[PDB]
Amino acid sequence: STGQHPARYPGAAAGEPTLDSWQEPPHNRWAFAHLGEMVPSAAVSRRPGHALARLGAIAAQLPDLEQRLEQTYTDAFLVLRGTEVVAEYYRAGFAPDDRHLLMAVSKSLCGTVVGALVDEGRIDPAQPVTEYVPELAGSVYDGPSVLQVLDMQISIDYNEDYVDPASEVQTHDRSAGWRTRRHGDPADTYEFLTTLRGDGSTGEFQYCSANTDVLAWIVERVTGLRYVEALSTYLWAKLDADRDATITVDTTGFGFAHGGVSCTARDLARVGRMMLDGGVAPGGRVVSEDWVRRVLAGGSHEAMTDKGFTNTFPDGSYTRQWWCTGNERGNVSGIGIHGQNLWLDPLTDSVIVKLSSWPDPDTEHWHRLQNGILLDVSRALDAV
Amino acid sequence: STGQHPARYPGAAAGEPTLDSWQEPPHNRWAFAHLGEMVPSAAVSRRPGHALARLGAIAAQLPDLEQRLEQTYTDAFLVLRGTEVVAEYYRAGFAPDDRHLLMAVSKSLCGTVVGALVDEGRIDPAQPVTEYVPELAGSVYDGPSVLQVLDMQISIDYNEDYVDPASEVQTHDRSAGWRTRRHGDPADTYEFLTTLRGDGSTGEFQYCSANTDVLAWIVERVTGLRYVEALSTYLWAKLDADRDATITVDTTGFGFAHGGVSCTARDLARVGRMMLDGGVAPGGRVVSEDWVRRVLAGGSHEAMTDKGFTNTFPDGSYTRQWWCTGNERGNVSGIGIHGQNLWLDPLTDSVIVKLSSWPDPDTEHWHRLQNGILLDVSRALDAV
Ligand SMILES: NCCCCCC(=O)NCCCCCC(=O)O
Ligand SMILES: NCCCCCC(=O)NCCCCCC(=O)O
Repeated sequence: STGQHPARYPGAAAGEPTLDSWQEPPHNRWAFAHLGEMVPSAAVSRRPGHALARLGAIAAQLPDLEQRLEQTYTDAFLVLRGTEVVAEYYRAGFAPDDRHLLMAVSKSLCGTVVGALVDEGRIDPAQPVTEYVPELAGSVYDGPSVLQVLDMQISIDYNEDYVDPASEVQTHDRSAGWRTRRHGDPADTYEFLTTLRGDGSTGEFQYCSANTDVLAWIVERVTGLRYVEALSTYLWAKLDADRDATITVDTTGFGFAHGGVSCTARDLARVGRMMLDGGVAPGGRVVSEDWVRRVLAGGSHEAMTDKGFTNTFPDGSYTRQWWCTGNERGNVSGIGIHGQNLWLDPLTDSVIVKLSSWPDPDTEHWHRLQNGILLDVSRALDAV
Repeated sequence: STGQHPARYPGAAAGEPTLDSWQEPPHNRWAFAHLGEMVPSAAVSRRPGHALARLGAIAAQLPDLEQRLEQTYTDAFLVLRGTEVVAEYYRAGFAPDDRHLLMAVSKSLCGTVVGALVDEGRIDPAQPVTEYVPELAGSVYDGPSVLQVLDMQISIDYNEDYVDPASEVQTHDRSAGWRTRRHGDPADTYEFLTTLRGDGSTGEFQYCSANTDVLAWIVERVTGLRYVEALSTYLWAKLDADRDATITVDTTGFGFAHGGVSCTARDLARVGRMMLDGGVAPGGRVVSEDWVRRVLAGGSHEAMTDKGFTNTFPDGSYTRQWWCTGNERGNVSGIGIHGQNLWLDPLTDSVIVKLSSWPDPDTEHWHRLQNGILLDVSRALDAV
């Protein structure tokens, strides 16, 4: 068993409603107001064709920028310098206020929610995961600290290969509803997480999407809130965002914390703005000054043995669900597959959002092109 | 085979993407911007507990109105007199701008889209269904006219019982994704519709949710648009609505035309306002003056043999996806199970929206209470 989880609505039994019960009372009062949480749904537009390019301020220094964005399958691109939007691009068919899947940029949002609860003293990163989720006893998460989950420094038998049909990634997807279930698959994300094992070693970076969903589970046990609601209460509702974000949910209503958030480019930039403002957003403080400082400082370099990342960023590292380049600019970024970045450039007090749809999830080729763009744009923002 | 359907996105193969392919190219460019269409998803609120009652203008004549609304499981209630909102109620936990499932009030919206295409001369109600959907040859829809579909005057072997697990209603739900699929179930709504049979007789009213989805299929074949888009282009985008509506979609992306729309109470009222304005909305004419006049006029009374409806409304009838009371006020209404009404009161130039969640889909008890409220409120709007 996976223990207590936040009810889908006040008074709801465990796991209720399901696809087969949502039309029945008492579930239907909630379900009729939230049907998209149960059944795939399309927007019927209240508004009655070509790319929008407003690169302007940086166009002079990067003349071929629009072409470079096209070549990296860019859907939305936005540069926020200070509080000002100084450059924007949206592909044909994607409106400025359309939402876009963040993939693992979602992880950086989850880490922020954890940080908020650390600031409140409700989570101690030094404590073992099992202090908050006892039901993870007997799994690979039995022993490691919350900080080791945050920093992805737990050795886990989990093949994070996004194209291999046999990988734990796909089983993770099937358990959560991103792919069609197979017979024998775990019923939900919580159950899947408890099946994970490892050799017990810690301290070396291993990127594993399961870690973030464990963080979200901790958030739920500490707050009593559905992760969906915690993500709003501790982060999204303080941003003065233009639109709600969305997050996919599994059959229990658990948000897909490691990859399932969608939002507008402009609103995602507000998360970066909060980070460069020492953790404060328009609606109040989100995380502590110290938390932000530790993110910008980076993780242990020696833990970072991912040759892929360090080939580009030799002094790079990872901490608290952020990638840290360790480059001369101190760039830090949320990253999601197929070309999602929430990229911070503290030197120029700027945030770069790039949301894309590369044909491939993760190759050296696409990252070389993408990082070239983000670095060039960052440098174009320097005083001259 | 069910023939040509509108692609989910430009250039998409038939049936693409599926839950298992949406992360792959070329699907992922579309899917990353529309993930809610593929995977159940929750809103993450951008906004940081008790019922809102603003009945006022009619409160004096109906002192116990709020209690009566509570007793009928009212979630949202709104009265539009002319262009003015003169009364509103929202239960605790439901915000004024929250969306609510319409159930079969959705049918009246679909009929409106059909009406728009009739006004354009792209649909002739006198023509057989098979003029537009040849693939329905061999089914119960082989022979009947489009108007007979619109008026629900086709005898069909289809048990429209919402609680019986053996009914065609539930098979319809399973085919479309409202309930969990069983082995052997049709793959999508189109396939399900082609399995329907009847004795061949027409002319008598038989309420059948399949009829509306056949209408939506016709809309798609005539326009080349996904029903989701047609519902926007021909109706929703002309309303000057506050919010998008939503509609659930099946695995091909086909909107659940007969019951799956959700919208705000205020925006639903704009549909009623359009009907009482002779078919014109802020964004342009939606349907012809003649179409609206025929809706208000009613269908054939002799076709209406539903003892349930006629017990309350002896001179009642049904036409073009609207229920016509035939009462002394000429009231007409969209109706959906569990207490949804888009109720028109032409005498007072008023629209009443009531969106509810009765524990039961359809009983004499709930309809007696609900109709009592709608009639009392209508009469309270009369000059005195
Ligand atoms: N389970 C569905 C996919 C989950 C999202 C995975 C994701 O977005 N991963 C990002 C990996 C970034 C790697 C960056 C690098 O190595 O340089
Ligand atoms: N397939 C899922 C449910 C489809 C919605 C059915 C629905 O809303 N039906 C309305 C029936 C109204 C009957 C009114 C009366 O008889 O007075």
